[PDB]
Amino acid sequence: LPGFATRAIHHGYDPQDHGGALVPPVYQTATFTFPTVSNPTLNLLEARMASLEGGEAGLALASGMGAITSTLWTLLRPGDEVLLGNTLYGCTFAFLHHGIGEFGVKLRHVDMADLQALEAAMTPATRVIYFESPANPNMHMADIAGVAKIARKHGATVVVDNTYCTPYLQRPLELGADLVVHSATKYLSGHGDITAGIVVGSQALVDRIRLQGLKDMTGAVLSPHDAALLMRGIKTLNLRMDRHCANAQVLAEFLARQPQVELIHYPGLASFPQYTLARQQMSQPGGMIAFELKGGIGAGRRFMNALQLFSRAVSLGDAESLAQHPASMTHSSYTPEERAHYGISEGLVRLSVGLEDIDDLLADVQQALKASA
Amino acid sequence: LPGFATRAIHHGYDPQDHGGALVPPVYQTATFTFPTVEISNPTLNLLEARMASLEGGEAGLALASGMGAITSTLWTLLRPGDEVLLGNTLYGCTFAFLHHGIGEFGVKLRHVDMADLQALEAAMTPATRVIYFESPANPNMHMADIAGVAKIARKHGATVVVDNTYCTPYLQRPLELGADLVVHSATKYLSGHGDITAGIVVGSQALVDRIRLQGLKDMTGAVLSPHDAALLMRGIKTLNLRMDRHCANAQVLAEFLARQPQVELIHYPGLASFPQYTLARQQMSQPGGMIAFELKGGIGAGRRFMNALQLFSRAVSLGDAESLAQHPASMTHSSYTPEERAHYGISEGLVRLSVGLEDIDDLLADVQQALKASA
Amino acid sequence: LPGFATRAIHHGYDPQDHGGALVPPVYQTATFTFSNPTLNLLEARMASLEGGEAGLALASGMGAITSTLWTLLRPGDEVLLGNTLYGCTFAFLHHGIGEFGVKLRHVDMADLQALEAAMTPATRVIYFESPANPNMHMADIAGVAKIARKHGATVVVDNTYCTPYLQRPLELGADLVVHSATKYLSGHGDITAGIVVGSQALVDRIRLQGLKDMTGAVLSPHDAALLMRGIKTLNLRMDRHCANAQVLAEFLARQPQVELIHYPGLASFPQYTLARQQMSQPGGMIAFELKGGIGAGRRFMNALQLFSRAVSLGDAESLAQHPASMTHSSYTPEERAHYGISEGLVRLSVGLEDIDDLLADVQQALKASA
Amino acid sequence: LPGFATRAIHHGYDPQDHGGALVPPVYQTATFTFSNPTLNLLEARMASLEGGEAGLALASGMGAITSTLWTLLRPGDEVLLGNTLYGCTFAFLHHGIGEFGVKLRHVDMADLQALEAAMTPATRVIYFESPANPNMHMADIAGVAKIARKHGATVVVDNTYCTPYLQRPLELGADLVVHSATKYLSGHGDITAGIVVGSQALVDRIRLQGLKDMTGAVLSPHDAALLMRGIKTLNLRMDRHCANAQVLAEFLARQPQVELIHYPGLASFPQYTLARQQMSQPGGMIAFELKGGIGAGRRFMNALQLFSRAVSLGDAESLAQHPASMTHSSYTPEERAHYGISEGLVRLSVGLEDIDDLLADVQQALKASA
Repeated sequence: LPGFATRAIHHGYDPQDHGGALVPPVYQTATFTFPTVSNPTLNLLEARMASLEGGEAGLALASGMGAITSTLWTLLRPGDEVLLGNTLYGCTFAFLHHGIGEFGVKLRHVDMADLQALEAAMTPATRVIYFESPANPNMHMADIAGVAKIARKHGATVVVDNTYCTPYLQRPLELGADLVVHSATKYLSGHGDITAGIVVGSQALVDRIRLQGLKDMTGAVLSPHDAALLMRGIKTLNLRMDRHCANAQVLAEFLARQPQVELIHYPGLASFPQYTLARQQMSQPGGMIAFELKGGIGAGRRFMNALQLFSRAVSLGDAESLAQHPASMTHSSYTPEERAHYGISEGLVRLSVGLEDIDDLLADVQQALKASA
Repeated sequence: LPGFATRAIHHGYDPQDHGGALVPPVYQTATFTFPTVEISNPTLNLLEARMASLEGGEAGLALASGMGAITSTLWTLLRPGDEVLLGNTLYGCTFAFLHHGIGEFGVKLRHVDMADLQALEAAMTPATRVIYFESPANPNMHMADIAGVAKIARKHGATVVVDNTYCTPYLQRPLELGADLVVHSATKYLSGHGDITAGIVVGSQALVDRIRLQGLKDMTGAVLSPHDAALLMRGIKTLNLRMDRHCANAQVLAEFLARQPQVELIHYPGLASFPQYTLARQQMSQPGGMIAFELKGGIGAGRRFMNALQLFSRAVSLGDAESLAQHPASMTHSSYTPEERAHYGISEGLVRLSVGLEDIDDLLADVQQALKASA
Repeated sequence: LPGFATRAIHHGYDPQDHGGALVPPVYQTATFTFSNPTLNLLEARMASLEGGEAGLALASGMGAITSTLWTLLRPGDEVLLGNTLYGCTFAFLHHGIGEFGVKLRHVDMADLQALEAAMTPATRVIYFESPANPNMHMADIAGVAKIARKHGATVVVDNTYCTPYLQRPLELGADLVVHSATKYLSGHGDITAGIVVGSQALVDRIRLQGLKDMTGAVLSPHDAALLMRGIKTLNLRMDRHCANAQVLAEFLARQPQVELIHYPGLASFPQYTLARQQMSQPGGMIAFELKGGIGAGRRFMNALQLFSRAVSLGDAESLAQHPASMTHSSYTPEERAHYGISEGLVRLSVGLEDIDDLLADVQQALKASA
Repeated sequence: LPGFATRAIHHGYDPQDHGGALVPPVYQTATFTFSNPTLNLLEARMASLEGGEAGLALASGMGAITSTLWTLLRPGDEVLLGNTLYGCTFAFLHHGIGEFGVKLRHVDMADLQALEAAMTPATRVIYFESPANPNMHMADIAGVAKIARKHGATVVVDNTYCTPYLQRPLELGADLVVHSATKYLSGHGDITAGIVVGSQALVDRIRLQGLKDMTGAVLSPHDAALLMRGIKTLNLRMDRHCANAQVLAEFLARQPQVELIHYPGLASFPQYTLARQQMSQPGGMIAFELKGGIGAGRRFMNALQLFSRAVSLGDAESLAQHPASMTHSSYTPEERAHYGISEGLVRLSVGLEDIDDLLADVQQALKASA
């Protein structure tokens, strides 16, 4: 089998099939005609992501939320139950609790790392088990293989949001997951210029999602133009993730030596709670770092406002380094003790480590750390 | 208030606000940063404001597709126990969404003739939350009395949603007739060049805000690409000129078909024989570019007609510069059987034409030639 | 033979040969393995519209002009030009190729006697625009062509003002036609592009020499696709530009503040007859002169609220310029007239917006001036 | 000063100035009302990477080269050229500007004594590539710059092969640098573009003369945006290109079918020392000569399954070419020799694919070349 990098560049395409074009032409057309009485650009992206993820088929959508909703609207119906990881991406949480959850679908959050508890929460109604790994809060890891075994016993469908790792660092399908969902807007695109989502899994499941969730319940159609840009980004996925991870590791070790830092959440540190599990499922620790300042919410606010290279934003996986402090940002409306509920610390700061020179990033952080004193 | 053409070209944008750029720059960025610890795309926002102006509404919302607009709207407005009244015939995928989608999540569905104001009111219940229909409706251009149902909906407290794809704001403005919301498959006439897929919702700020923050944000994620939104605005700049041409060509072709021996019946709002001729002229400033007619030869003449076309393309879509034609019996519903189609109001010889922008003489010759071949 | 509108939409493309795609896929690729189909389609379609054998697509109007002349001329060669030319074209001939041993001479392309007297054995090319930027000055294309053949010179006409929809120089004897597709062809002011249409022999030479080696004015497939998109409504847009322009022109002709009007659609137009012989419609460009001179023109411009103050034309948006206070803010009354640039000359690129809105803007500005 | 990668991603742009947009909006507009921002950002960024004062963006590498030379030269002037040049550049000089009174002379830019001896009061420009396509022949940039400075000649270096990440001629004395951004800068083979970087004085002249009036090789803003996108991973891509090429070069050097191999990264490379003095890494291009001559080459090329048979380089996909049976197929064996092109010469633009896959393809094709 050709290597990952080779497939990310060539899988599913032969220039001789399109007039010798080295780069596939963009099928920016809404409709196709018939000689007598699917979009190729999108089909290539899908086959390529399926190949990288180690799955039978792929589906491309307008956004990560488009992929999540199309998938869940397809697999769930009133009466069905869905077990969820204890923490989820903001909009995913809203979708479940304020969306499909208000339509007769039962929801329940369980620690996906606690196989005992998971086995206990299972019921004959449990139709889907959905979670992210690592999870948005403090990189909580889930035992994918362990969860898949239980799910396989009860006949439940396992859906894993693999946004953070990408197929390059983790492949849940190879660990038992039935479906993998991605916000391709992040690492896959890698350049923060498109919004897109991806679904990969068995031909049977993906066909259903395509013809039901996407076609009829969301209409989250991805533009061929953006699909092309996404494939452009995927061509450097391995190289970009290597740098993201190498930069993050150095930055994490630097932060671990800071007096002002109380706690550090990074899979690459030996003191990481689930260090062993992470290494079992991930080939590299990732480009995301979560940490807490001893000064609480005030220290985080000052740290954030002093950053000059890092950007204050909510996304991740871009060439540019990004930082966010939920306490004084996304969750600024949530009162102190109230904020703690969602697991958000008052001094919790999350960094999406970019591709810029590491010493420049270390210098920005060092400089900002001084301003949060 | 400036004229329609003027607003379709200028509304919401002043070059002086973006370094003098005559054409607004495309914000192809997924994220925006903040200067301090304490989010909408300018390209989509312009598109939305412009469509709101054209439709005469308070606010607009842009989505990845027409279905994205329809699903985001309905997922927002409906919850189990709610009832939605539907026009008797709907777009294939919309019907599917309703009966195999949201309808399977506890929402009650009921089809009613939206042209029959008495029947519609008779179907109103305290659970009725939404009234949804297309006008004209896909099958045979059946019209709905928009102002009429709007009055009823107002007396019973239901939200009126009209799919205005076929007419576009240039030919019909439901919001001005009393509708609360209008949805569009911008993929059709608005884009006008068949190169993008997009949807639009226009209505009150209250309703659109909810759809944006609920349906779109959490339930569909049908986000429109800034690149496509820019192309959509490019297409809208010639909307009046294109619709004028689509209609002029369609009227000519319609009057032609009405004189052909192979044609059994014709459904075109512009012909005096159209059953709802009077209602149509009251809601539409022009008869449209869509023609539906039936061949006497049945499903055989249809297939023959379709295969003989040289200029018109055999495809399932409409509103493109290129003329398109389709025969449901031998295309979209071919799988089904005569009875099946009969039930859905689809005759064996029903052919639908989306009259394009090419030379009418070339169009007439293509249809003439294909009609002869339908023998 | 399909009509113009039909060809502008279908010529050279059949979905069957591209997986059924109604709209041709965009070949955004720098190279191929073992000519770009998107550019070829655009070229083939433009050739059909202009009625020529071959077409060539370039990065800009200037790319088309330079690539053409760089190919056809060499030191010692002589080129005859119309008395007036687009600013950058003038700069190119006099400050560019004219500085590499190529001889230049301007002649009134409407005065056949003068053109024949200006012809020499060294005359290799005859280049001009028609109508000509200044005040719509027309050139007798068929007439200049007859002289060119007799002498064996190549006739190149810049046809961006009319577009193949209103005028086709090739059918009047021209050998090559050049366009700033940036204008009316695109029609939406979002791309910069150039087009050359002519015989296969001439175009092949320009492609392989001027473009490939001397300018590198390569058009992006993305922009070529947008250009074809614009071309699909060319007939409709030009119809409206002309209809709007005629109304505005007749209006200006009744206003006291206006001393003179330059519009082919008015019977008073000096070359009315010739114009109607080469152009199917009078066009969407209007040039007129205010009585108040540069001061009035300046007041007129600053008062405009719908028309935009910019230098370009052929856009959906109406545009206006006053050379004396804009492109020629420099100079003085002398040099101005030295180039036929009246102190009160205002040029309008009449857009597609509602004629009532356009009239209101012009009326208000007209009052504002004076 | 921030590092190269940091500048490749951030230089010249601050989100705050554009509504907080992380990625700068694309100014896809032909005109402005009362200098394209997208093009300006690309230019300022390229200038920073190359360590120059200003940059200019054009439609293609040839647009950059022609705009540059058309501006700096005039009849009577002389230009000294490296011995071997890119195909189209050679054609531009000999069949283009060289036919307009400009004197041309080829000199080995590695031989400083010959260079000095070739200097004349008429020498206005010294143009060359380094490495030079053929066999990666290097030029002593600082050496030639010192000479040009003494005589007052402008030094222009085509730096596309190395990119600013591996070599910065400006820092070595060159006055101007040109790039076919279509290659490594873009890195994904989907756009055609050129870049010129140098002093504000030289770049201003090239923009207002060469480009504006003599070539019109304008770059599409959409393409400039894609180019900036590619530049954000330049360092990462070049590191991989170089790593893969080194391994492939060392492999090829040990193969029986290989008679001569040209890769700057091999200790035995003739100008190994000079190369390392100017380039931070040996590059992703490899040229080698097969023993079986033209027949072996054609055999080798047809057997390739991963490498694509094409004429270009700097793409994520590996590309290979055999001049004798491809671009130079029409010449005679002697004519090719005259240009330093062996009948068995094969050039490889090593891509980003997995090295083990690249090795297997080359190995397998090597056996078939027999």
